[PDB]
Amino acid sequence: NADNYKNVINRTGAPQYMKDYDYDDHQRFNPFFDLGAWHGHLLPDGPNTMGGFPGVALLTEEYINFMASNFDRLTVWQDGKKVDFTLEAYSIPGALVQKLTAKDVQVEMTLRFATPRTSLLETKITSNKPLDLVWDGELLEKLEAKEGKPLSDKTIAGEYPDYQRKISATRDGLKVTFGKVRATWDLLTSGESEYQVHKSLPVQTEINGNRFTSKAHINGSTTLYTTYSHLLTAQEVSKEQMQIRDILARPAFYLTASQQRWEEYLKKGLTNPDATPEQTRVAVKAIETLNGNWRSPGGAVKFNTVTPSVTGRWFSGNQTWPWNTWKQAFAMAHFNPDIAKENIRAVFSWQIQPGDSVRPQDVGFVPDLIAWNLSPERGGDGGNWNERNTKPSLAAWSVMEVYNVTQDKTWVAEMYPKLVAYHDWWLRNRDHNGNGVPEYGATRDKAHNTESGEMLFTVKKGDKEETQSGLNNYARVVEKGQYDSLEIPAQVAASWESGRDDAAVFGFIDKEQLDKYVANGGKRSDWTVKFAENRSQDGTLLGYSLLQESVDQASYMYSDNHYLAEMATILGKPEEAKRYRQLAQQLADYINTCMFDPTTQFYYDVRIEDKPLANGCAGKPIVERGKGPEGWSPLFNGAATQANADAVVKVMLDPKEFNTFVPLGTAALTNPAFGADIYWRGRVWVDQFWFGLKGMERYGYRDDALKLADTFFRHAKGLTADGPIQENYNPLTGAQQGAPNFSWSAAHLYMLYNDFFR
Ligand SMILES: OC[C@H]1O[C@@H](O[C@H]2[C@H](O)[C@@H](O)[C@@H](O)O[C@@H]2CO)[C@H](O)[C@@H](O)[C@H]1O
Ligand SMILES: [Ca+2]
Ligand SMILES: [Mg+2]
Ligand SMILES: [Mg+2]
Repeated sequence: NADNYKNVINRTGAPQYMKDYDYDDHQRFNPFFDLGAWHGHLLPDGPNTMGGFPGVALLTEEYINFMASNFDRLTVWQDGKKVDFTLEAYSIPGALVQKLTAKDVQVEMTLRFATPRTSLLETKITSNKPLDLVWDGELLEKLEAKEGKPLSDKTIAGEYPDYQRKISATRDGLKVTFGKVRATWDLLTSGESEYQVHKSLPVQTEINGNRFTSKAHINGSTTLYTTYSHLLTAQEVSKEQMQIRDILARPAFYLTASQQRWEEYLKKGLTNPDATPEQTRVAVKAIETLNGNWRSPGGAVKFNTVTPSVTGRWFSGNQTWPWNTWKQAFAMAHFNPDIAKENIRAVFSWQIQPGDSVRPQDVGFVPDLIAWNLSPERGGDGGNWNERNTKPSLAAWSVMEVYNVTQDKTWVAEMYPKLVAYHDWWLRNRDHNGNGVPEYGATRDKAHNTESGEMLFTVKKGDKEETQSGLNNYARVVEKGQYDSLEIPAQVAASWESGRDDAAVFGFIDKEQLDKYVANGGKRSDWTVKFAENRSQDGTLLGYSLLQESVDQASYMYSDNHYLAEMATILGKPEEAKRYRQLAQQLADYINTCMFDPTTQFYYDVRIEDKPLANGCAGKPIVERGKGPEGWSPLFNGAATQANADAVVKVMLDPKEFNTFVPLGTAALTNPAFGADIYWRGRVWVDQFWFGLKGMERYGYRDDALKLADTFFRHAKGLTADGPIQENYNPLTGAQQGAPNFSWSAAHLYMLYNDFFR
């Protein structure tokens, strides 16, 4: 029953700016989106907005932008007297509801989504008398504010002179048309996009600049239906008309469709009724959040996908990342498997294929960021599309969870080959020393190297920034140490490839931190990163590797290999199954032999040193750069021996290391590069926390995992309030940072509800 969970997130708001941002540039209100639609709605905040759902949020290809404060807001007149209504408004999973109550007239408005482009409003009017209905709307004028305060006096029309918004009428409603705007970071339209309003009765619409007023007379009680459609191309506009007509012909079919779909999400999803009411509401919040970030096919992305946040400054539209998808799809397999499947298809739909025009050397590669608009390199004008790096190998894990739920063999058959191609890419383009253990690295890209193939880097000394190129040059510079710091685009890309941007283990340490490290008796050379080019015997530059093998990716590949073997077995490929099991076993051996340090009782990346060690390992574990969440990856993924897991868990539970106010953060308190304000050098993310708890359970420490989950529930700020889900937490204070409505936080909070709030 969706009605048991009213207002889990605050969805009220009356936007006054196209960009009505919070402190960190995210839209500061939380509109309701469903069915992968490309528009969203808010609840009225009071008398000024009652009668409508203010703040039509448009997803303009890659960004969320508000269109209007009031739009299609109802006012009711009875014999020339304006009805003064009492307002009650709330959200439930799958709907917005607004009730307007007066003596002689009552209105109940229920807003649900009907198609991937269309929301449906039921306006149920009860009256003992005929009434005159007036709907009004006005497009926004002002561009941008922060925390409700204008950032400039720019106007929408001033900033985007080609936008040239215009309202037009039809017999059953109205529409807004939009000119072509290609503002790479702000506002992207085709020139054919429209926002259409159609109703189940004729209305008389007048237009005055960027305002409208529509009228209708009714003889008494009636239920009216209204469709709202954001359509992004001429082809979408044409296709949606038949759906709109069907919706207005049989609105009950669509309302029931949405009611039933949401009853199923909650029935399948809420499988821990012994959780506390507050814990259950957190799960419901997570479900609402995940489904709201789902987007239907659009532009270059021909599948339903899920983005990190529909309200996010840089996460909105249909911008899609691989390891976000793997995590989200894993969680959503347990309540919305149809879309989990789609999301996985969306990512792999842009896997690099043989003969690729841009990077034929990268067959099997999965781009880091795909979106509506292709990059200039692929013939589009998209500024977000990114092929500098991929993300870690969690794909097979998510594919197999969708199979576990659906038991659909056709699914395994379609994904298996894409998973294999991805695996093969790692081993061709990210294994410099040919030992079957991957490195993180960087593709051949304008960001990383010259046209002729020389790696870029910048030397900084005082106020000087000296851009340079060439690996030979880089090696000479670092041996010599004549600089204050270095900026290396390939290093940044390697950290992005791990998903842990600017993490300590990849050589990221601030000047003060490094100075303290050296003062304490460490060497500056302990933090220098080395690189190698990966080149085929025929001269083709494949990319760059960090001369470092990372324990998380080794562990993820280990489990990925075992899932591949499970898929091969299901598909009657016994030899391929054997090969993946054997590859998995070798990775476990390497992880335990090379990446485990018995002295500090933890796992670490290893260097690829000039010569291998006596035990065959590429180099020693990088104990100097401190402990991080990669250290429990061998537990999560099942690579660790029991003895090694025993050791790791002791460190996890040590308040000196990871057992902080909010525990299991992204660097131990003992890590020389730790900061409680640094995203991937101390802050706690829900994915890495849950990976830790699952790792603990896998090796016999479930009871300890339950205690850490309880500590998280008590100390993570905002968890039981009605605010949107964010990205991470301060490990010392529990304070939140990051984009609101963040998908993988929602994913892993949901799985924490499922697995560890018990
Ligand atoms: O561009 C690919 C990288 O994007 C990063 O995500 C955000 C980033 O957090 C934000 O600060 C801003 O720069 O936009 C980016 C998306 O374009 C990822 O964290 C990084 O790993 C890469 O995927
Ligand atoms: Ca290697
Ligand atoms: Mg019970
Ligand atoms: Mg670009």
